Amino acid sequence: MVSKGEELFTGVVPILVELDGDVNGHKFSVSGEGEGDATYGKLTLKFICTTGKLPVPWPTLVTTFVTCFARYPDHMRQHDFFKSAMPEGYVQERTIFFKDDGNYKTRAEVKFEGDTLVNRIELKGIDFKEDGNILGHKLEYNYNSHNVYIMADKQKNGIKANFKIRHNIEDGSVQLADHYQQNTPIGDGPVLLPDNHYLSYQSALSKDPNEKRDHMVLLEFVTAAG
Repeated sequence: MVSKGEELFTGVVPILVELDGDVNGHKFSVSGEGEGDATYGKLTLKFICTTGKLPVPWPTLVTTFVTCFARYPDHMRQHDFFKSAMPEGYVQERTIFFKDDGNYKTRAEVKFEGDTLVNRIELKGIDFKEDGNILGHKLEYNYNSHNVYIMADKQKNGIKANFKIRHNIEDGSVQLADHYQQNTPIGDGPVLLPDNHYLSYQSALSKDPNEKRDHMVLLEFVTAAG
């Protein structure tokens, strides 16, 4: 049998992303739009900084900017927490520790508003170096592929993960961003709590040649594996 959650993702779904951020008192907002195709694990999104210049590097926001679009193959269908929480949705919380620099704390509500999948995010960053790799914009506009290990958090009726992103610094070095994550349902209904597994990510960053606002184009694929 196919569940309500699963059924919401059988075709291409429009996505809206909204982020309000404050990093060391530098306030900013980002909107994003695009589409998700969970059958392929495919996200196509374009983000605009609506407040002017983004005060942090675009790559540092990629993980923050809808795991319900992951491709869970049929044999893993009983392990897809993210879709099982829909349409009421889930809250994704992270702390992202930038090594030798500050940290982001993020809280995102991921839920349907009609036929649109919304990712609504608040991001708070503190303890950054005003001349470091983040506030000083010293990170390259590129991205690595990663596997992220997902575990059930049965007590919390959700999932957790921790993983490392390694941003490339312009001098050839690496800026580590250590991610700690917890997701919990918004509603009171049943969800699927998964066996341990991983999600395989690839992300490609580009620019729209006709866009004069500060922006990022993201093509990302997310696939579950045992």
